[PDB]
Amino acid sequence: ESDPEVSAILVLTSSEASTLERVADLVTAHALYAAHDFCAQAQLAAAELPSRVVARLQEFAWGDMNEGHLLIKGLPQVRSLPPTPTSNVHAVAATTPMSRYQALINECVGRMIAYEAEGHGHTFQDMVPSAMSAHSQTSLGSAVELELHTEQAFSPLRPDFVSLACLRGDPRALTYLFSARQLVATLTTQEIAMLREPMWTTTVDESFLAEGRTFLLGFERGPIPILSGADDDPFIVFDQDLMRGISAPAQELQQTVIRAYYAERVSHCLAPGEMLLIDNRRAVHGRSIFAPRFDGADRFLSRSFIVADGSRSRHARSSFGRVVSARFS
Repeated sequence: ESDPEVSAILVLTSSEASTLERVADLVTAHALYAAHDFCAQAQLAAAELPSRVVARLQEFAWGDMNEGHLLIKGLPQVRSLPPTPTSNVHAVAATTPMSRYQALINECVGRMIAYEAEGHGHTFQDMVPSAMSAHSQTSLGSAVELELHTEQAFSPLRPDFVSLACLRGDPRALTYLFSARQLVATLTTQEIAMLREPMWTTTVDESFLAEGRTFLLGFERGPIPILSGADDDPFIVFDQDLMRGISAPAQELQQTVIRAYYAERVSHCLAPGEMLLIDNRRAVHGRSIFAPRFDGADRFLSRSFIVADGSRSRHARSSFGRVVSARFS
C-alpha cells in the first residue's frame, strides 16, 4: 500500500492558496490563442508566490535526488467547473481558473511547451475518458490499465516534466509512479549495465502519425538505452509499445523493468485541488482501470508539459511560439 511520501508532497496552507488565487489575476492572456503571452505572464507573476512554495518547486526543478514527482495539495477550489467533456476537442480546462494556478506552479519549475502532434498543441489538454480510445494505451483510456511509460520515449524533444492538475477525480483511477532510483535498487549489476546499453529501437507513437506528415528523425529511431546518466541519479526512457529490444536478452530486460514496476510502484488517487508534477527523466507513470460514465461528471485532468530549456526546441517552433511542429518530434 505504498503512496507518495511527505518529501514528495507539498501541502499549501489556506494563506498560501489565497496568495496563489490573487496572483492568478495577473495572468490575463488567452492560454490557447496567446500561449506565449499567457506563459510569460505566469513566469513573471510566479515571483509573487509564497517563498516556501517557490523554494520547494525550484528544489524539485533542480532535480538532484527529487523522488521523480511532486504532489501538490490544497490548491484553490474549482467552484464553477463546467461538465467534463466527452472528448478532448473542447479544451475546457484551458479557460478554468485552475489553468492559471497550474501555469503559475509550472512556470516556477520551467517553461511550458506544447506539441502540434499531441492533443492539437493545446497549452492545457483535457485528460478525460474517451469512449473510442477506452481500450487504448493513451491518457484518454479507462477500461484497460495505462501501462508504465515515460512521455514521448521516441522523441529527443520529449518534455522534462508532465503536469497534471485535477478538476474532477475518479475514486477508482489511481496514478502509478515508479522512479529510475526505485528500479535500480531492485536490479543486479549486470541488469543495470545492460539497460545502459543501446539495445532498444524506438518508434513514433501511432497518434503522432498523419496524412502527408514526415518526421525529420524518421519513424524508427535509435537503438537507445533504457537507463542513462549518473549512477546514483539515473535517467529513464521506457515504453513497451514503442521500444523494441534488438535481441531476446533486450526483450527479457523490459520484462524485468515491468515486474519491478508492479512490485515497487507507488499509487495516488488524484482529487480536486491537487496537482501532480512528474519528472519525465526520473520516473515512469501509469494509471489503473476505472469505469467512466460519459455523463459530464467523469474524471477530468488538465495536462500540460514543461521543458527546462525553450532554446532546445527553438528550431521546431515559431518566434514567440510555444508549439513544437510535428515534423520535429
